This record gives sequence, structure tokens and C-alpha cells, in this order.
Amino acid sequence: AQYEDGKQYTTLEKPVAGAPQVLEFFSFFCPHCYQFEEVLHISDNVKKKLPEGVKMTKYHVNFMGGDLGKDLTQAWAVAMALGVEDKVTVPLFEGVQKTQTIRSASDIRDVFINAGIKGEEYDAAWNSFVVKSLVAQQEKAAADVQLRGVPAMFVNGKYQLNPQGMDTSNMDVFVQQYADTVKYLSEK
Repeated sequence: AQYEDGKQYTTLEKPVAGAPQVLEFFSFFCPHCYQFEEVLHISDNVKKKLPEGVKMTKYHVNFMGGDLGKDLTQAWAVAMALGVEDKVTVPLFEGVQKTQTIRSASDIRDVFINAGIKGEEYDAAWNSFVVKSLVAQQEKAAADVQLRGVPAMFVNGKYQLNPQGMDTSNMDVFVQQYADTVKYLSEK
């Protein structure tokens, strides 16, 4: 075939019912995740090729960066609750991996303040039970699907993208192949 199990995707031997359609995992500590966001714009190009009425979900993970990794998963919960993903993603990435100015929860908070979220509103979100369950959601979904590596994308809780089995000479070709693969898996 042109798309083969084990080549551009693997299949979960234990499928995850009730899963979000397109589910993506990342960590602000994850170097390929940085590329995926800043250089490749994977999420965005996948979206552009998906049907619509297709929900796209992105979650942070705990297993990188110890204590700060968990702070970042709670911070990403705040970002999702406030709808400000598109305003903090880049400075969180650069703060962790480029400038290395994020070392504490307070430094994470600074990024949100600078992006214009109000102090009171951030701290209230940070401490809210809506955010707590949004942290639990991120953890449960990672737990449902065996997750030991990022970046990772799952489609309908059954198919996992396998970018190792795609071409990397051309960055644009890689992205298109990746997005086309998600679309193919989507209509499966």
C-alpha cells in the first residue's frame, strides 16, 4: 500500500475508546516539539488539511523536566482554560529552551503577564478546580495511550503518527507528508 502500518503510522494494539479525534502531546522541554511548533508548524498544517467539525486537541506532559515539567502542565491547563494557547506557546518554548529564563513557576507566570493576562486572573485560574480537572485530563489521556515519548499524535485513539518513517531532506515535504498522513488516518 502507500500508507502502511509500521511505516508512516503504528496501530495501538490496545485502542482508546472515547478519544479526541486528533490528539497531540508535547513538552516545552522537548526539542523536537520546539521544531514542530516554531519551524514546522505541524499542528497548523494538520488543521489546514483536516475536514472541519474536526476537533484538535493538544496536551502537555509531565515526564520531562521534573518539577518544572509539572508546573508547565498546570500552566498549559491555565492557557487552555483562558484560551490563550496562541499567546504563550512561543515564549514558553523560547523561555525554556532558547533563552533559559524559565526556572520556576514564577518565571512561567511572568510569560503570561507579559503576554497580557492579568495577574489576578492568572493566579485565580492557576488555583481553580476547573484547572485541576484540566490537569487530570492531560494526565489521563497520556496514561491511556502508553505515552513515553513526545512529540506524539494519535488519531481517534487508534493510530499513532510515525515521523521516523517519513522523509526529512525537505522540511516542507515532511510536514505535508505528515499532515496528509493524519488526513488519511482521519478518514480511516
